[PDB]
Amino acid sequence: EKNYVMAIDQGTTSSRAIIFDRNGKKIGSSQKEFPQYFPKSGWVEHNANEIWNSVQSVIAGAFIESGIRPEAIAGIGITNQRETTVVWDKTTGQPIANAIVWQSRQSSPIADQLKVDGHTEMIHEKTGLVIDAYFSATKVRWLLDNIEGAQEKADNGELLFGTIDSWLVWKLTDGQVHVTDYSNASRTMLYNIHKLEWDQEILDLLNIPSSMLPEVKSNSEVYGHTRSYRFYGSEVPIAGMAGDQQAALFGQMAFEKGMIKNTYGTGAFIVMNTGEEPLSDNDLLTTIGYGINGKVYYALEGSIFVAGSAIQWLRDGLRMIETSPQSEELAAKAKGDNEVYVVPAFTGLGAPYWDSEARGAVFGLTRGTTKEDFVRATLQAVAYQSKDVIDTMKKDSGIDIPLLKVDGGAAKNDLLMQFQADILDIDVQRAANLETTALGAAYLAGLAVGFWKDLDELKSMAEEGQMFTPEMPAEERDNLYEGWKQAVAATQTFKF
Amino acid sequence: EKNYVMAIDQGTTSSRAIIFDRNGKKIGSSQKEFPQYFPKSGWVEHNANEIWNSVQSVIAGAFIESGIRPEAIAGIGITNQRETTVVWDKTTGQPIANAIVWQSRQSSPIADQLKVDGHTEMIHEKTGLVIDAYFSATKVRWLLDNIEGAQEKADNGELLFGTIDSWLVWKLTDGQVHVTDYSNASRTMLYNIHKLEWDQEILDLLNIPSSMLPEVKSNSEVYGHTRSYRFYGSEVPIAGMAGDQQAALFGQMAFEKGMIKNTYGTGAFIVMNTGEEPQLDNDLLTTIGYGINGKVYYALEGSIFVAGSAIQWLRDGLRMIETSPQSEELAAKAKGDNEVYVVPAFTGLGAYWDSEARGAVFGLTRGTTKEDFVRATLQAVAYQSKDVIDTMKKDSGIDIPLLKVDGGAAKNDLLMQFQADILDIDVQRAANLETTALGAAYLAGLAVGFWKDLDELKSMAEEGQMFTPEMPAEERDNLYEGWKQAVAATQTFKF
Repeated sequence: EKNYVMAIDQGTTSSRAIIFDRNGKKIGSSQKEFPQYFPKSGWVEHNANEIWNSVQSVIAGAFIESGIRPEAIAGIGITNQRETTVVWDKTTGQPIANAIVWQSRQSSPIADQLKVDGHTEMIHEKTGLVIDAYFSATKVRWLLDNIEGAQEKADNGELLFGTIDSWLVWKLTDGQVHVTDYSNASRTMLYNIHKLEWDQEILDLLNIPSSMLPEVKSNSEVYGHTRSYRFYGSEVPIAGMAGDQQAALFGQMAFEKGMIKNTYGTGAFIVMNTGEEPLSDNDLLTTIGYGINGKVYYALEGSIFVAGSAIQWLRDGLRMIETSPQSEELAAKAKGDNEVYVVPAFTGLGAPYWDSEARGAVFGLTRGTTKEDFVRATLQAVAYQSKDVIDTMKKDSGIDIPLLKVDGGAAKNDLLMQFQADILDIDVQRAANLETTALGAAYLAGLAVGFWKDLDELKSMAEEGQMFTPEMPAEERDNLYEGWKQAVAATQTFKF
Repeated sequence: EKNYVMAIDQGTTSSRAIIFDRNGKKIGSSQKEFPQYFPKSGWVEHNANEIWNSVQSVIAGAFIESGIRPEAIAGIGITNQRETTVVWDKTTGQPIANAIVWQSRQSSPIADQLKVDGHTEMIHEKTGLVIDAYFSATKVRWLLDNIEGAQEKADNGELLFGTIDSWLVWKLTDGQVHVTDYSNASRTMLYNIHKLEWDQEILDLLNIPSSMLPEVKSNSEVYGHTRSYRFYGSEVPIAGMAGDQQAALFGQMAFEKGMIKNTYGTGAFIVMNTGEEPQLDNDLLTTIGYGINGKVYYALEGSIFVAGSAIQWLRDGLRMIETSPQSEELAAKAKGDNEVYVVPAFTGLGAYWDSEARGAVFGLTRGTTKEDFVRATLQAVAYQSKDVIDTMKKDSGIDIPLLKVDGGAAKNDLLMQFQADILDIDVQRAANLETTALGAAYLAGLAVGFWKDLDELKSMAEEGQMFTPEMPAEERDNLYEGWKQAVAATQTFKF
């Protein structure tokens, strides 16, 4: 019986596969990390074949734990780290080089040039984005510039481009399907989010042949079926696709204008559904939330590049914590006056600053500052910048933001979420299942294959977790935020 | 199309799946540990479902890593930790409780009673075994005694018994096939190794319903085929099966009477092929090596319960070592007089057959270091192996000038050298330590015709490092006399 759906969440540092039952309950899950490469400072790459390997692994892992047959999977939902770029040769099936991660700044020179040539307005008008190496466009250009013979192959139609979602579907169908959904495509800076198609003007500006591009479809429909061997003897429908942050938005039931969520992970991303209309997106990003039921819902996004990866830095860089989970224990033991500020903008400041020159900085240190204080400050950075983002959204959209739905692994930290609610002075509702990104992808796929009937049925399945209500006084929260603003301003001041 | 054979080695500590080509070359593999449970002193249990999942994980891992697909597998060879007992509901397929591992002493009181009721001789004559909690028999009894309502369900034909090989074939065929090979069955202490039939007397003595038993087959024949959904999309023949120790014997090409090997793993097992007519009774085990070509080949075995698992204990129990391999480093650095002895009888003593004994340490002084402690722990397997070899020579009268070895723990050159030194005989390491899986693969390959006959297997034989004695006689004797005294002192502490 086809009573289950599988969601594959291809993350920045690990891949996950989760099998849900018709009640939206996790029956089985698997997670597997894959290699991270940093050839040069500011550069971040993944081997797309290794990513695929980690996905094969978690798919098997999920099946094993769940105990259900592959034939019982009604559909597959695919969600992934966005922007990350893979360019592969369709005559060999092999990537022409490592994929370039959304975190990478290796293509910044190309982005800078685009700005110098005055294309900022053009890009925004068409893509809703700011020119930055964060998006796919310049990563594709970088690959075509630096991989010998690649431009010629691209010009002759032998090369294909794909964000991770497209790469996975390509692998699952052995190239018989080269597709991407509106949400993932909108993150490429090559897609016109208004006319809903790859933007030829942008393509020509970056000399990117349209033959490299996948078809762009909605976020909920049968894109194709897996090759039998790819899914253990079953040709399962691949029916849901969405960028991870948009998947989380969907999973949070943020279906109406104003509904907003934040996912705390490697990075943190605040996304608000703005309805079928893209008004003001100053200092933020206008992007596509998802397309379903013949309609397209836009969103406003504030991107915080370094959040959880700041903890990885404490573990691998400073070797201050041994294990990432420890940060939770350490931060909770902090006795300092919470006057230490860490602005872990290792790769530049994200929204609403979008200052690519800023680097990581720390402030308020004293002889009495402990490891616990330091760890706490590092963890709180995401909470502060999230406020920067949310306040910017209030100003841009004019709509009040009384409630913030949150998810993501780092949202497990009660101390952090309470702090988030305290400084924002608004309610912070945590999802019962932190892997809401996967849930959203599952919902998308389920909807497409008739596993679930409509959005309303998804709402009925809604299961909320702990609600965090403001507990901090205005004087205190304001003083705390004032210090953060001072720290960020000082960070931007240092431009050596 | 079918140019590969896969061997699944469901061990005591981890599961492994290896894919071999026609030249017996390893093309893909995967290993996965699974939870070990020690509820009480001497008790050792596994969750049969967790074992199954670990097997599925390694099967997938081997395919994912090698890129080879299920449809290319000509046959599957199954090998496993022996004696370990699973009892499950034939309808739900759910175990009635945790599987009882071979090491477990939880059914010792039951074994003791059998000996009290004077059944030792009969058991030796029919099964070739000594009455001990080591074997499946008392574990099934323990389960039917302690699991509420189990006996009634068994009597009603609703429960099935199976050693791990049987459990895995059951899962792989989704309940269509309930079978076991001669070697695994011989380890249950419920099987007559001479008449080649379940022994009704022993069954009735332990009130075990015959309806629980799998049918017994040779070690090389198609037992059935995997269900597509149980083998990642393909129906593949399950055609090779043997207890892990017998598979290793087979993998070592130890097909002739006298050929002997020792596999160093969670435990250590010295197995000597004794041919078709060796009834031998003695305190060593008379067991079935393997049945093939219409013939049954027997073996003589000395079983050491704790070998590698003693190192595992240093890592997980005392947290004295970071990693298992780190044991060779520390041991090599020991400076003590080597007068410290560790008798790893954590689950009683094997071939002694003393289930009252527990782990002990002797010769400790203020200067005893971690290094000394680790060295003593490692040497224990070498010493216990000598206890067994000596017993075999004295009981069989056969000469043992060469001991073939395999198993993960055999990779330690210093340990193997010590082994050869203490025994004062040559120790030949297999080219591939996972000779157990190779043996299972060979049996499966022979069954389906992947390989035409036993002699073709020999053409793939590849030996590893040969270790020759170097240690004097005075040193060897002194070291060993100390061990014998340590074991004797250990046996005076009765749990």
